[PDB]
Amino acid sequence: GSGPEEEFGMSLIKHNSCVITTENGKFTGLGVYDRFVVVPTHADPGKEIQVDGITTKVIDSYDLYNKNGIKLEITVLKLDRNEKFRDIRRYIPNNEDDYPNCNLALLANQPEPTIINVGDVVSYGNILLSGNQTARMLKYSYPTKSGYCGGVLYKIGQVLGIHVGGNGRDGFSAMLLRSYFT
Ligand SMILES: Oc1cc(-c2ccccc2)nc2ccccc12
Repeated sequence: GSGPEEEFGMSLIKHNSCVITTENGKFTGLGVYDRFVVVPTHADPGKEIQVDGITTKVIDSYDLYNKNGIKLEITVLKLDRNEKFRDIRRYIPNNEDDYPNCNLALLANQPEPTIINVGDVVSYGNILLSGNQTARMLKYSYPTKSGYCGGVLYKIGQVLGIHVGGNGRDGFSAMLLRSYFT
């Protein structure tokens, strides 16, 4: 920027993100409201986790699912925090959409907080090996790494997804909708 779309991302990292450590590694977490943090399901959190290096007891844990009952691959954790997150629910869209020129906000496994321009983002159907109960993720062409896991997909005034997967060429985010949190 620097740059309203970087300032936005940087402030989001600063005030709402954390590094969640589990037996599976380090993931970026996003505090949404109250003491709820969203983290990739693959982090596979125990009864206790580490938040920015500090052992925290997870009270409740909720796997998120779409309209057709397919797991999003993000889970919501109720933490033992101080403390309360500034409610960012208003930046989360209500419905699916495609989004031109998005960024990715990364904290975990990075030297310092990082903003990556991932380019244009399109919804893409999950590929199913059984049935036709569809699910979408937000896809982008960018060689993402497994260390980006948990990263926040955003644009100014919009918190759009959580980075959860990739194949070397494309990255994929779990599509965030406000109704998952209200
Ligand atoms: O963005 C990602 C990319 C890859 C990945 C997979 C195969 C080759 C190169 C990179 N693997 C990932 C694993 C977990 C979370 C995110 C990931």
